[PDB]
Amino acid sequence: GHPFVSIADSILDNVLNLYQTEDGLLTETYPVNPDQKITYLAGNGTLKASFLWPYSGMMSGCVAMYQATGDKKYKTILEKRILPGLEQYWDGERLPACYQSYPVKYGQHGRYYDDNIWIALDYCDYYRLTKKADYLKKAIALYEYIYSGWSDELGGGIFWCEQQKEAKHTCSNAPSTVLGVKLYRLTKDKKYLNKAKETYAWTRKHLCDPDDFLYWDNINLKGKVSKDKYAYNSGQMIQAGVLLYEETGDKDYLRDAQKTAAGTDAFFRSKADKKDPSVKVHKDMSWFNVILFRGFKALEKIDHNPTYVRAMAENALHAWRNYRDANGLLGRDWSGHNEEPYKWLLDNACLIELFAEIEK
Repeated sequence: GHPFVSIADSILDNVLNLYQTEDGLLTETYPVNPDQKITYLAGNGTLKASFLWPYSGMMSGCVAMYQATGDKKYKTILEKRILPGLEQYWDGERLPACYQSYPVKYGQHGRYYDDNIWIALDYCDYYRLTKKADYLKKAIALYEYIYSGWSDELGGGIFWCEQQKEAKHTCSNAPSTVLGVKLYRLTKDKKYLNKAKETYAWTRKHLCDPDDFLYWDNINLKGKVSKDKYAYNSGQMIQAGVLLYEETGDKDYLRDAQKTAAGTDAFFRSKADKKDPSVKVHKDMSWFNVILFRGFKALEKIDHNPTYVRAMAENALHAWRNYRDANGLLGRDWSGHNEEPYKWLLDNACLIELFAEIEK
């Protein structure tokens, strides 16, 4: 069943009301910070919209809600509001064409290979739900751009930022593997399955820590590995492993997924909760946890181990009941320890997908 769809529905309507701009976009935060700083870009005046990354969480949420409920309300929100808003980021001037990080009416802005993977993944899922030709075409066109980010440097792998090609990242290779499997299922073209297998093998060899089965962040062109461990990176390799096991029957992919998942739960579900210090909470930001939930939920369907999905769903519901602000919005920390007066769009948009995905 879908016990928390009412919560996900409430967040969607509240975010749309509070964050909407007159030109059909969404602000970076609520309330707006006049001195807004953006710390997540590679390496001007006032901001008038959000960047692509937080905006994209609205598409994952709306698609998840349409999948969970079948309610045309969510199809209408995507067709009339979210997808026309997303088009304001489409840069067809620099090639291959893709969605750039900030609206095109504000000039040229950085283009990220990974931003385009998350959108291509939602286009795959939304095409499966509607059969509208345009969505499959967008997903195939986006894949071509994503793979224009691949090179033989370091034996393979995809870059992160098209304008600053300095390293090959787990965040640009692990969801790329998931994307390949999804495109193989929709088109039956073996080229997608072969590239998914090759991208997975490259990432496992160079970016998986052999001591704990957790994924490192990236490897630069000089061969230096950045060993920072984030929940979404291990989470996408769990989902990639499960999907590749479903496609090949090769148990090594399942075994990888189970080892990374056990190591992930032990390492990330380690932060003391504010209200009840005896409860362990996922330490990473809200959106990284929602991406990890895709991997845990995928594995649970195979092995029926509910440990990881139950514990994270409990963490999110606890935060929902206790740490919302006056505007009914949440910050990035589900342990409730960090006060954020200006609530990031993504910290709330990601909850629409999460509460739509909890099945209990």
